[PDB]
Amino acid sequence: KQMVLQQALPMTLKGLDKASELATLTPEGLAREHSRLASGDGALRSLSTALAGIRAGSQVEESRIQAGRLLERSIGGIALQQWGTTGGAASQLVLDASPELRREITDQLHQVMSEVALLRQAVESEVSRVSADY
Amino acid sequence: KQMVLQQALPMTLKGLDKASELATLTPEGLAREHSRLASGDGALRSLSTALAGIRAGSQVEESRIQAGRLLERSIGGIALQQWGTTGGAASQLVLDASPELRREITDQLHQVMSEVALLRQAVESEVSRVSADY
Repeated sequence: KQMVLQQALPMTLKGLDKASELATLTPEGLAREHSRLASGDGALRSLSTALAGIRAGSQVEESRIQAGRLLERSIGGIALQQWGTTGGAASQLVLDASPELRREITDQLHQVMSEVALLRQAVESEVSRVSADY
Repeated sequence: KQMVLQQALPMTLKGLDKASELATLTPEGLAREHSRLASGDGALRSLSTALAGIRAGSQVEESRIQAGRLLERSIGGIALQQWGTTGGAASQLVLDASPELRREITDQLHQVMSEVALLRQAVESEVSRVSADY
C-alpha cells in the first residue's frame, strides 16, 4: 500500500491549493467561518489531508519530515492536524477561544502556509519528475 | 491517514486506464513484453496499484471487496498483486512459464479486466459524487 500512497502525491497539490485562504486568515475571520474552513472542502481539512498525503507518499525524506512537522505543530495548543475536524475540539475551541488565542492561532496558521509554500515547490518538482515519461 | 486514501480515489481511474492493454493481452504478447508490462508505467503495476487505491480509499463497501478479490485472485497460481513487480517471481515465471500457463494467465487477466470495467463504473460515480460541489 506504499506505492499507492506514492501514486497519489499529485492530489496533494490540489489540497495545498484549497488551503490558500489560511495564508491571510484574519483573527475575526477565524471566529466567523471557524466551522466551515474545517471540514468538507474547508481550508483546514484540505491542508492536513494534503500534508498527510505528502508525509505518506513522498519519496523525498525532507518532504516527509516537513509535512510531518507541520501536521503535528500545535495551533493554539492543538495540533494542526486536529483542526480539520467536523465538530471536534477545534470547532468549539474557536467559539470558546478568546481574542488572545485567536490572534495566536491565526499567526501560527500564517507561518504554516509560508513553510507550505516551500514544501510545495519540492513536491511539485517530485510530481513532475515522477511523471515525465508518463 | 484514512481520509487521505479517500481523497486519492480519483487517481485510481487513471491507473485502470493505463491497464487497458491487459484486456486483450495475447499469450505471445505476455511472453514478449512480460517484463515491461509489469513495472514503471506497465499495465500490471498500474492495475494493482489502482485496485489497492480503490480497496483503501473507497467508501462503498462493494467496491472495496471487489478490488480486494481482484488483487488476491491468482494469475497462474500467483496473486494478481504480485504481477506488478520489478523482477520478482512474475518476471521469471513468464520466461520459465510454458504455452500452457501462458494461455492460462492470459485468459485470467482478460476476465479481471471485464470485472474491472464494472468496478470502474462504480468508482467513477463515487468520484463524481464526492466532488460535485468541489
